[PDB]
Amino acid sequence: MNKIFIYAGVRNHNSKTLEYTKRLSSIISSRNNVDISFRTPFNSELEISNSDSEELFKKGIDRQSNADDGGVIKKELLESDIIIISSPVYLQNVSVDTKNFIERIGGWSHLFRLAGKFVVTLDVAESNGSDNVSEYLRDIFSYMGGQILHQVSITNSLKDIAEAQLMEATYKIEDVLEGKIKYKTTDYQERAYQTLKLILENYDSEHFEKMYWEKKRLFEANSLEEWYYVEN
Amino acid sequence: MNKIFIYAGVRNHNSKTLEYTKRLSSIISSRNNVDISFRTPFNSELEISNSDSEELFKKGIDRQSNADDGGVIKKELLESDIIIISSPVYLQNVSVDTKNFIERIGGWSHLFRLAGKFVVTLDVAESNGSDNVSEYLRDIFSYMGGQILHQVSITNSLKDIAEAQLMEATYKIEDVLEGKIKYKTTDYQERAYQTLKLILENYDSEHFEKMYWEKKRLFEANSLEEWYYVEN
Repeated sequence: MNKIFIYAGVRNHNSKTLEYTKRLSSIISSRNNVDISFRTPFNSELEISNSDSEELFKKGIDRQSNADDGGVIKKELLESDIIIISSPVYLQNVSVDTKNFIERIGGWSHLFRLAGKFVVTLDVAESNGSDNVSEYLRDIFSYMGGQILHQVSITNSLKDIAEAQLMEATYKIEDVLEGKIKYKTTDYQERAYQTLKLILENYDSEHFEKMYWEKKRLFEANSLEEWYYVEN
Repeated sequence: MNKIFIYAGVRNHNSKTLEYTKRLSSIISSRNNVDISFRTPFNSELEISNSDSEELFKKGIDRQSNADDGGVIKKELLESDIIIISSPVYLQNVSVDTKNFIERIGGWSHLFRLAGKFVVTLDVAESNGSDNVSEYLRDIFSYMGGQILHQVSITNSLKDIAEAQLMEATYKIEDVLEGKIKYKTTDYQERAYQTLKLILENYDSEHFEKMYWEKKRLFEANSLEEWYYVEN
């Protein structure tokens, strides 16, 4: 059955971002039959990332996931068809917890584990101020392989269109639930794929990322999109 | 005597960012007689910011600093002459702890409490990619009133210039220690000051920020720089 994973990087219990994220979830579940896993720092524990690049990419070792909810969160992410990530926009950047969520899955940076998944982002600002949060979330999740289905940026100054914005996001999601949209890569993703291929190909046979690419047959494919449909 | 506050948003003890920040501190101390306070997530406790904008800005309510090291950090920042902020560049953004440090002093967003202080930023990327971390740190600390004295962005490439970069930062810092450089505002800061004045002007007579501006005489000044020199 259609599975949606939602993570809201919120720490303020009176969070407006949380309110809008719950509203979006409610709209989706009321109109469609789907399995939603809604996670936040209030119902999940993700210790602050303390990984080392060397061990992480070279050996693929995660010293924290088996200590908190990192393991279950990663599992739900991979099992999901649609991923919704929401973050407050405080001081023109993502929240501490949103950055932590991203760092905790940083070990997947060069593995395209989100390929085939549709990502919807929601960022909420209480004073606007021209930020590039939506662009940042787009870059991170697309580089990880996800297709950026839709992005919603809400502002308190334009809170009157928030409802319309959430309904629009729901419409985009329904297209996926109804099978009207299929996973397609962007040029940004294909270039990242070709770039990583050349680099990893030269790595040692014992390198974790290289072994992963060989096991998943990422080297043989002609493109990331082809790889997804031909072998995945 | 002269005081320097340093905060490195690092979670891994083998952090290259920590190594370079310690190196910069060592260089300065080996050439100058100053009081340096070096803080990190290892020796300082800063719970993830959970503030609510309404309560924070309208009533000045902060339910965290008097629970951890936030209070002492704020005190040291205000008594310091120079502030050094360092952050690893992971996933093209500041670290979780650097964003947290920034959010924990977010209550000062519209108060220019860093006016008169000189800020040096250090960001370190273990990969040679693209990011706007230095620009982000510049904007945040400048808006808070600090003068961006110098910025160092270290990147792991074929040409190692890290040492030269840190020495260059040391020379800038020494010019302040010797009193050769005095606090001067930028157009960006003066524009922010005039913009805020008009906004807070219409706020409620009991609004925490409006009252700060009234009691501090920020309203009866012609510019932020004038305010600093006439009052402070």
